[PDB]
Amino acid sequence: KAISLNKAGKVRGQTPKVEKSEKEKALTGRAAWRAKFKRRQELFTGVGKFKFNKQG
RNA sequence: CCUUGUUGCUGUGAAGGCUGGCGAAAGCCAGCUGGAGGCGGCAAGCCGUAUUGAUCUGCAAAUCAUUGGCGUAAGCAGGGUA
RNA sequence: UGAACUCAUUGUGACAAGGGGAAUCUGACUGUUUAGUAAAAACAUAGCUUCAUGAAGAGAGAUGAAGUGAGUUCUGCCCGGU
RNA sequence: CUAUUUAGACGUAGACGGGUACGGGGGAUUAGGGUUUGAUUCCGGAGAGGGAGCCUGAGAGACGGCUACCAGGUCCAAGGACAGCAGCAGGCGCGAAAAUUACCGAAGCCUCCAAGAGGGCGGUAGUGAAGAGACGUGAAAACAAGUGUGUGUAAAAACCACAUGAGUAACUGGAGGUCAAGGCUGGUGCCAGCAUCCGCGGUAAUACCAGCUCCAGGAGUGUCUAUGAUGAUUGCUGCGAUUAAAAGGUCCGUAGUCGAAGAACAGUACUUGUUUGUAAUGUGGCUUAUCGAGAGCCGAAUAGAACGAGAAGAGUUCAGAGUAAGGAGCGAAGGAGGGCUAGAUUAUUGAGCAGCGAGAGGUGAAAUUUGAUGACCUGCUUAGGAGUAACAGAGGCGAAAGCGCUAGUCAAGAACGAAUCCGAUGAUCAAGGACGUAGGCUGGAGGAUCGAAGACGAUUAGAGACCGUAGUAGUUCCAGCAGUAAACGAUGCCUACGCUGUUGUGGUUAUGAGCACGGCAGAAGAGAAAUCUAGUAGGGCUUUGGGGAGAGUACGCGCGCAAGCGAUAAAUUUAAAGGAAAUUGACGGAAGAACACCACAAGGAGUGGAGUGUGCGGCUUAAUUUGACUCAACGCGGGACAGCUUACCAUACCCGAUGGCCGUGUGAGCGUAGUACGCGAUAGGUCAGAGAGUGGUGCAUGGCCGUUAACGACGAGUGGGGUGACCUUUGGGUUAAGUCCGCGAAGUAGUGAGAUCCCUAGGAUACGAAAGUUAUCGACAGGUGUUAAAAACACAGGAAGGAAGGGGCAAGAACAGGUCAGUGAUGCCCUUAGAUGGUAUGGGCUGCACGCGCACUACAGUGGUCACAGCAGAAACAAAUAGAAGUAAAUGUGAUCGAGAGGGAAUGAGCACUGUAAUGUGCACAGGAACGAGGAAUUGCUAGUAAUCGUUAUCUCAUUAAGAAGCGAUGAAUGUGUCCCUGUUCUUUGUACACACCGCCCGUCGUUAUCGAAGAUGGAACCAGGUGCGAACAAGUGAAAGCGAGUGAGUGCAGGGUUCUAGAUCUGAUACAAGUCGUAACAAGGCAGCUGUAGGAGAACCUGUAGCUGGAUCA
Repeated sequence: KAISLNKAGKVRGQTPKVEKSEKEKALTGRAAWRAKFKRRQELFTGVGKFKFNKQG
């Protein structure tokens, strides 16, 4: 029974190209760690609930 | 059908037997002894495959040479008888 | 059965004396046949199967008639015609 | 190595052959016990393209020495010459795979005749994210990498010191679960892709493709491939074998592994001391480079060996010792244990003869078939070959397979009783040996019954099968071969420790009990449960399993006359497996209780047959619009259609939210006796996008209905049992109803029923003066009779008597039940000015060869006709001279008619009514069809019921009832039961179904792919041997010429041993979305299934014979 290869690549053609927006140089090493440690202060409490990423 | 004549040399090695080993048994393995067979190679013989040889006014109204098949046997043969 | 020495082509010295292997068709084997153009795959053979008979100087492990062809393995279906 | 003598040497504790390998010190992982690796700094071995010979030397069978062959090369003037990077750089190939044709009088060492010469050995840098350390990528005031001097070195660079500039510096994999972190926004619509595994995507994708935010590790992070761990899935420590994979059919037996008490003895294992035995690595430490890997120094150490010591266990010996260890023997007794000899009561067939005179046989029902040549049945005679009924059992015997009549005879064994004898003789078992139901095979004997194969008769779409008739090999015996079973208690053999009650068999007994071999019922433990040959446990020895498939198959080998059997692989494929047991449903062609005139039995009236009225299918037509199909479609869709209804056909006529773009008072359109007159923007073409439809899909839905069912079921706490899915427990009586009464590891409250309305029947003491109306009352099985309780009848009184009668309301769960043509209830698809939207005039829905469902008049006399009366539920009625809607009718009295004067179908010329229109209805006169009580079947109904008779101021309705829904008149007949039919509920029952029987599933045939066997004829390579021939070198002998043992490379010719590969054709397996033919298995799966063996067959499979329950029976 018939088979064909006519459709290879389709979705990569049809998805509209969007440009990457600019951003700062991010931290690295201990610098990144001081930044994370201040954000997560709630979580280091044994009560209440932190949430890393929410879209509401 | 009755009465007779005619088996020399060699190979292979069945049945039966004796020793030695192995095995709990049954019975297995060696070496020797024995000498069966419409069994092998030949002789005397009996036959007739090839050369499509010789001969074809023949040696001969069926022979000759070399080459072949069987040869311890449903083998070959004289006389008497049907 | 060994060993040594010896020879100018080497030694079953003349005579006598197997060529061998791989496959296929066919008949089991030894045996027989067209005297005088055919020796064969043809005939025979052991074994297998069928048939008829209580008659005998013979008495069913008998006496005659046919077909197939040792051994192994198989031998299906049809009694309308003759 | 050679001469003569002796036959040895080595093997199941694995010889010999083949395959594979540099060996250790050490490395990786690791709680422990282990599993894997070692070309690779140290030690020892071998080699220098492949083989072989050799001179020199203290030392080489040397290759940066020589000589010859074989395979390859280089230069030439063609005559000859040279050469070997598994040294250091470097090049080409091969591969998925690995650096500079660099500097060196310095460090560590080696070489010479040396106050010096040589060394790619060694050192120094360059190159590369194989590995391992320490740190940058900012701080809150103030941060690498640069540069210059000095150092450093053999010379350098880097490193470090001081001094100058300054302000540079993160990516890889992810975000549904395992597994840390987004239902974010846009594309795509089972596509494209993602995903180790599970799984995502069919237009609402937290999983694809991207954007944006988060997470993890970080100068690093992902992937592929080997291995160690995960893993008690290789089990010494430490798994399993009743049913999941797994105990050999039973014995004997060698090698092997394992083996009393008592008294003594000896030191080789065993354990331990002292001394040896380890550079690096590793282990326990300390000291110096800024720190940390690194470097330097210290201490102890494995296996292996030398010499002493201790004697528990192991070992050796002894007999004034004699196992709930074995063998020999004695006494009395028991048993379908085995071989042989001689007898037996019946039965089934066959023949003979006699009696009798028509059928016998076989089945669910029948046909083949046999009988007047006398069957069948009943007598008497006989001839054979099998078998041992009932007694006969959770009884006995045997190693298992197996063994059942009675006597006699011949060997051996088990158990029991007891002061017999010998003394370790024993347990288990590769190899080897003996037995083994049935079916089968080789030869003989025989042949009653039964019966594979083969042949018929039936049944079926087809039966080749199941059933019946018949019939052969076999089924029996003797002498052998064979070697398998669901050969199963699916539970190896010895030996232990272990609770109670009961019942057997054989001996013995202080009569209390024991010993051997059993059955049964609990308990406690155990186990995933079911259950227990399964409890406790490092006792000994053998067999044996490691996810499904392919496969107990291929090749080789051993046995067999054959049939075959024993033993046993790879390639390939796949996420689970009809894997195990237990829980809830659905299903069955099961079993057991119940119940009911919408079930039946015993009783009433009909339907099915005629004509007509009406609905359904079929056909016709321009159109005859359409839903619904077992109960639970068919006078049903409130479906009595002239128009309307109306969805269909013919002709004709009529009709548009908004927004953008394009035009307009010089007129964008409209009215008309329509073209010249009247009115004017209002309402104008095209793209988007809205808002009709009796158009489609009820398998996209809501609501409402119908049906299960008008049935007894049905949720909550707390409590008991089970690991849990789950059950609340023994099913005995009653009602319409788990409605109730008993009893319980259960007990307490609720829904449903019931109770709770409304109508109909009786009732003033209330109200009225009109004469009726309404009523909180009245009935409870209360009374009597029936001797547990719960109910019950039968009487009696009573207006009403066992749910007073009749309605009405009415659990949970269900169904792919009906309706989109009821709905401004509704998703999605379709049409939409030449409409699938409205309207009008007509035509159809009403056509007519024909099959069906439900009604109406009938078939007369228990009638027809004439007159006259007279009565309902209650109360409604211009007039009418033949006649043209209305206040009962059956019925009561008198006449009449007399067995087609019953009956009114098709049809004629008329006379009126309703209506917009007759085609519809009424009236008068004719006319006068079938039908003379209905085949197979089939439907309700228990009392003011059924049937009869009219009537509707009820519904449809201008006019049309032969339809429903009421209402009254006249008024019966039969049981008082049952589970047989027909159904419906509950409890036990089986399962490979859960998507739930419309389920699931087997095998041929045909088409594709992929991997493997065989096969006439064949190819490589690569090893060792056997024969030829023989280059180089050569001891010896010779003045010399020569001659030449021996060591041998290469190469002839035959063979073998290994590994690959070709091959016409045949034959397996696996995957085939769904192709063709059947339906073999799973329910009693429609003939219960399965194992062995033998025939047969399109194919699953079918048939004989023995076996098993994993069966549909613990009886």
